[PDB]
Amino acid sequence: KKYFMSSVRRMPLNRAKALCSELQGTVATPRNAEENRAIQNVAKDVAFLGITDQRTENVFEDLTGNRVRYTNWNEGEPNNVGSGENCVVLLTNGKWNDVPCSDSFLVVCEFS
Amino acid sequence: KYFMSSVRRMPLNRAKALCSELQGTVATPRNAEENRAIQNVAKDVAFLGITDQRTENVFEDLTGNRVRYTNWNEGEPNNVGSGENCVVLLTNGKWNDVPCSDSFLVVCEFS
Ligand SMILES: CC(=O)N[C@@H]1[C@@H](O)[C@H](O)[C@@H](CO)O[C@@H]1O
Ligand SMILES: CC(=O)N[C@@H]1[C@@H](O)[C@H](O)[C@@H](CO)O[C@@H]1O
Ligand SMILES: [Ca+2]
Ligand SMILES: [Ca+2]
Ligand SMILES: [Ca+2]
Ligand SMILES: [Ca+2]
Ligand SMILES: [Cl-]
Repeated sequence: KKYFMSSVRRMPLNRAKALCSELQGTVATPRNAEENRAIQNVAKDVAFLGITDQRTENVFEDLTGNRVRYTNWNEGEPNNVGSGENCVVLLTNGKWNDVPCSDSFLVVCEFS
Repeated sequence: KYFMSSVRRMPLNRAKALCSELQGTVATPRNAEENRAIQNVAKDVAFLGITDQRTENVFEDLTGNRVRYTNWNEGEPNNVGSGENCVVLLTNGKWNDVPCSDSFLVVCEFS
């Protein structure tokens, strides 16, 4: 099964990736509602998920370049505000928001 | 308990920070079964969450709890050099006390 653990500090996506990879895990990517809720259970605040549309705008992929199927976007999202929001966070209500990859948030790592 | 190993080596202070970052602690085997599980996740010598820093030759976990199960390599713990207050699990599963300032892999433990 997948196990999810939340970080204590906030950091941008690249650091988030490095943290999870240090323990041979990856940034959490919910594949269904059950997993999305499991990630919610561990994230005490807005947290990064391992999904981006960095390759092609509005085409969301997990960190291994695999296009995602399940999505749980907050109403009005993804909106790619300003100079661009190509990373994704899980809001405190479980819904998703696209945000700048350079912004800092807690990170939830996934292991199995 | 879930056990995860780091890929890079680092001293105990940094090992503790890493496990603590994800709300876990440096792995402390409480029996032979956990010892084997940790050995298997670690691909090389790795730190355990046990030290005798507070009191020499009194080994306890990172929360002050004295350890009951031990699996010391023959001749250990020996506190050689200028002192060895940290502990590593060798590639054969036995333990060796080493300087806390030295760098090894780290196996983190989560509940
Ligand atoms: C940096 C950041 O979190 N910006 C968010 C944006 O992503 C979101 O789409 C918008 C509408 O809810 O609110 C904020 O502007
Ligand atoms: C720094 C280090 O790993 N020293 C070890 C010491 O801990 C161990 O007791 C001894 C056993 O032969 O070998 C080495 O000297
Ligand atoms: Ca985008
Ligand atoms: Ca947005
Ligand atoms: Ca000692
Ligand atoms: Ca020794
Ligand atoms: Cl020491």
